[PDB]
Amino acid sequence: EKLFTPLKVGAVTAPNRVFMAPITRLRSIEPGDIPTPLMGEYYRQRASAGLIISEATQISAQAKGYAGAPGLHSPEQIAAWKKITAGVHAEDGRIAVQLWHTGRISHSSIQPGGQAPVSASALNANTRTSLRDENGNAIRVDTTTPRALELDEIPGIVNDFRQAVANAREAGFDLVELHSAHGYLLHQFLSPSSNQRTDQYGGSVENRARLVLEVVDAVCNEWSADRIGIRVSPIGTFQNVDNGPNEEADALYLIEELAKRGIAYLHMSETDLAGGKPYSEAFRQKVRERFHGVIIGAGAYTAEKAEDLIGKGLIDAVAFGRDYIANPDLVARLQKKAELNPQRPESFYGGGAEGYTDYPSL
Ligand SMILES: Cc1cc2nc3c(=O)[nH]c(=O)nc-3n(C[C@H](O)[C@H](O)[C@H](O)COP(=O)(O)O)c2cc1C
Repeated sequence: EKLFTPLKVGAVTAPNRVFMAPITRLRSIEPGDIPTPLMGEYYRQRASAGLIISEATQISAQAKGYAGAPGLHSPEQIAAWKKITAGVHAEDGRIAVQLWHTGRISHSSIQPGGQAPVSASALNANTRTSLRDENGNAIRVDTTTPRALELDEIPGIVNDFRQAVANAREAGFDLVELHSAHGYLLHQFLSPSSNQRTDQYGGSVENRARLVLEVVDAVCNEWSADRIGIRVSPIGTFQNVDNGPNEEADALYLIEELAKRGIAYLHMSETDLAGGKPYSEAFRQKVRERFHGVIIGAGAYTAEKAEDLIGKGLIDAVAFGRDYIANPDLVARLQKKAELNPQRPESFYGGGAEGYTDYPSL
């Protein structure tokens, strides 16, 4: 077994390879999109993870697409996250913040000024997002058609990622994960399906990857490359965003570019909850010979599959989502081959402590 051995992840050393995937839970305070002490308890319970990766967190108010998702742009958000990371560190854990801009997976009612959300192009996502009703309960609502960003608005988006990384470092996070997956803003630019621009930010793969690489460079300069990870979902379809007709070649272009920056890790979300074709081992080997940081795999993994791929020299760590929702001591359970707590999906999104902090350890 290698799952219970240490791994150097940029500037941090994880004691095991069992990571907590980023999981949106929609329990923040409104107004202000403020993290809470309840969220702090939830993360502290999971501090034995080799690395915790937080729920997706807004870089700015414009970044918001889901009612109840936290931000990392305001003074009050910084102060609340500082308490949360201090609690994880008091339990000897490590925590990364996942930073996003939702782009077109959003609704005008939760944008600044009630305006349409932004994207690469003025194309509706044709999906839903999560709002709150008048009683504070999570509800699903069709996405609003976005406005295409003007060329002169792109530097501001880059700066918003940079600023959020400055804030994250101050807030005590160990690493930052850029959310470049699942059809959110960075992925909206990467994918030809969602990006019909004819300027330097659309068309060729070089142009489609331009924004995400500008963001990577800005955040490495703000902090250090060994503090930066990135999550991609570059093979298959996620939230109606496919990866275009040359997905493998385009993914390998992006990964070779990322490798040049010496970033801490590449986190691959391999399939959504409905599943799909597995990554081929040939593709995994092409990724591995191009990237020389840590590779994290995710998407309906088992411990056995993680061991197999770590033993083949193809990935370094696994991130578990739903098993981490339900098992605060997932590491110990996998080590001991114990049963896993029964999951309660009704309480994944929204609500309070029930189905959040009430799953027991062994
Ligand atoms: C309730 C829920 C919320 C999620 N929120 C995020 C998120 O904030 N960021 C992200 O990149 N992926 C998110 N995901 C995907 C998970 O990180 C993970 O990749 C996925 O759950 C598949 O892995 P699993 O079979 O281990 O659960 C979410 C998944 C679920 C079920």
